[PDB]
Amino acid sequence: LHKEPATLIKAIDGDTVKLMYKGQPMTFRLLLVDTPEFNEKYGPEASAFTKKMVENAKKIEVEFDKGQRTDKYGRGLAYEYADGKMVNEALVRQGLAKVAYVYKGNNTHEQLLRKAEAQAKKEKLNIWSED
Repeated sequence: LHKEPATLIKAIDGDTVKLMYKGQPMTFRLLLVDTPEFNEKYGPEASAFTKKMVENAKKIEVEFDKGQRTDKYGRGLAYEYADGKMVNEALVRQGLAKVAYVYKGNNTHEQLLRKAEAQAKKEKLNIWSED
């Protein structure tokens, strides 16, 4: 896999963001993560997390996996990096998202995400606070 340049157009919510990619404005859906919707418990937190992380990042990068690059809605499917830090992993580590089911072979960072998740769960962070 390889990281590619992208530019923030607009933060959306926990697992989606509007970015410019190769000159085209696109909606990207974060691979392997499921964040609560905005008007759902932990949704405002998840949205504020990604917003802050991406809005203050000098360099935004997109890394497509080995599987399907776009879903049925035309959204780009990738691992998003803000100044070298993976947004997907950062969310799961904070207990603001759970690892999602693999979508069409995009599973390269599945173990890494599961490890970020396990630690969040062990620390009873946010979504895991009722375990």
